[PDB]
This record gives sequence, C-alpha cells and structure tokens, in this order.
Amino acid sequence: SHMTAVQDFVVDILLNGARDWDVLQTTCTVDRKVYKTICKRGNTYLCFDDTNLYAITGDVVLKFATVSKARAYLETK
Repeated sequence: SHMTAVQDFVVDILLNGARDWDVLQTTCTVDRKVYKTICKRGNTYLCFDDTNLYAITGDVVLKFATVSKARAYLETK
C-alpha cells in the first residue's frame, strides 16, 4: 500500500470537492521541499506527499500522522 489511503483521500477534494475549501491544484514550497496542494481555504493550503498530508498554513508545514487527519482538519479550521 501507499497510493491507497492518500489517493482516495485526495480525490475526495479533487473530483468530489471539499468542505468550504477552494479546490486548487497548485504545489506549495516549504521546509526546502515542495508539497502538492489539493485545496485552499484562506491562508491555508492542504497538501500531500507519498506518506501522509500536511497543512501549510501560509509558511507553516504541519505534518498529519495519517491521511484521514487532514479530512477532519478540513471541517476544523
């Protein structure tokens, strides 16, 4: 598994559409790394890598321990 949980999560924004977030296909740059956003709400950009998700709040990378964490983030701030 890898493109399993991450995948299925990402399309819930990508085709199916988020919560109150804009559905943005851009990639963000933080931590001297680039992360792929799915969706933007305000100053926040929810992004994923090979492993898990991160919220980038402006310049603030916030690694989730899961993919499903970012789903419950999308309804919570």
